[PDB]
Amino acid sequence: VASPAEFVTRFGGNKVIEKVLIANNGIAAVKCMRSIRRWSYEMFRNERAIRFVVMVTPEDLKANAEYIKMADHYVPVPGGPNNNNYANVELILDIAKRIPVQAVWAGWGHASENPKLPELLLKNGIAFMGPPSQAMWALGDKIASSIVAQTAGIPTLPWSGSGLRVILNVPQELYEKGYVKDVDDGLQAAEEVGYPVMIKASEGGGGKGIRKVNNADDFPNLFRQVQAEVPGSPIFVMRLAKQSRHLEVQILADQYGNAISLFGRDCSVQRRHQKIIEEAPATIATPAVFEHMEQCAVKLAKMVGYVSAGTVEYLYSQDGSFYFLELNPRLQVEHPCTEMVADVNLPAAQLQIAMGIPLYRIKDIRMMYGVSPWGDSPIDFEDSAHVPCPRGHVIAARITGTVQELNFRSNKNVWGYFSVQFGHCFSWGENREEAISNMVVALKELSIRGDFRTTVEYLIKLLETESFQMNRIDTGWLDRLI
Repeated sequence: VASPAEFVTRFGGNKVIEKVLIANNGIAAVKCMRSIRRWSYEMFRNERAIRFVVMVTPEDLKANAEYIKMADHYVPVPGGPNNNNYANVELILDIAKRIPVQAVWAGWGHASENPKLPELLLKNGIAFMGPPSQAMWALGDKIASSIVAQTAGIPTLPWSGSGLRVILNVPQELYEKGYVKDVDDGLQAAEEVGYPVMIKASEGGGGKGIRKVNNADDFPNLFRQVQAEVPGSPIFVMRLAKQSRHLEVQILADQYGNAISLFGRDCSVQRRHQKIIEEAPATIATPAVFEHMEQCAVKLAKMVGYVSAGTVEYLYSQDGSFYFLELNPRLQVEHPCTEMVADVNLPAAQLQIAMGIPLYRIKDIRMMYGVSPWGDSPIDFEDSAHVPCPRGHVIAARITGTVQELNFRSNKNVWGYFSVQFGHCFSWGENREEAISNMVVALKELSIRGDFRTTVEYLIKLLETESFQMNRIDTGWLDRLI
């Protein structure tokens, strides 16, 4: 194809996107540009075919943040906390309208989980490379998403909104039974479910507004803390589960009702609720149980009219039981785990979906389902469920300008980045053992650096432990290892 406009016609889309505004910074802004520009070179032999507009804070400009010079165009925005810049929906819209751009990519963090952003963009004829307003609330809000999950017949752990049920919508009166309007209704909910409990803000993102509660005397101040951490957000109470496996299903949906899973990720290796090690695929679950978890994830996405990328998170037990925990209405930082085993470029798929390209017209998806790479033949994703199989294994490891891309001479199958704080290394292998081995050697090469001496040791130690090698870990594993 000669241009984005020709691509849209040839591949059956309905919206020409030549310019995208990035409502983010750091690795997110860099990853979106790198992934899309690679796809653009493959399609148009011009990596700049889809132009990128970036938002620049005085802080990011003073730091000489790499995403600024990478961008085709940059826009200085007001400094300070993200509510004045990156997370300011009114500012994002104003810039989108002014250039103008044809789509917005929010990534992870900032305004990526604010349902007003796609709402205002749609009103102005601007696409959002993420779910529509409706689907983002009913699946992103924790109380509402658990009610949708229950409506779909997906199991959930005992919580303040247990028993509640009914394209779908959760009415405010039903929703209001699931939440704890005050500390007193909360104390009551905690007593019904039974201690130990979790007080959780439903609008909380990245582990914010969550408190572990062992007894009723501790409850009120812990409730007051959750209110203070995520102000304005409704609050719910849930049973604090036993040590389990934390699993994720990667979802991808177009604008036409087609939604698929891109296998799963195991994110059980956690330290103070922070995801430390991720793996793709999620080998711990029984193939039949994981297939069920995948179908539930697709049903749940289809029910609310979900579009773009999403993550369905589950708590899994050795019993073979699983419980819906939440839906992440955006791309995650650990998404390359999936990209590598599924051979799906996630930001490019988000772009194509926003251009109205059906899933069956995306080369990556066609290949995944074993059909012609350039054909227009519709795919029955339900009938070809056994057809996709992961290509090898990936291990992701959390490590502790603004973005330094870290290249390894020890391995061709390992890559990473360090941000300014934390970063991630990604190791592919033909199988799990082969992927852990490459990670160790890469972390050992990384160990030769000064700043990465102490930090990489505990990771090398955890990766070599018999429990990890034998995949006999759980959510409480790391926290008791120290």
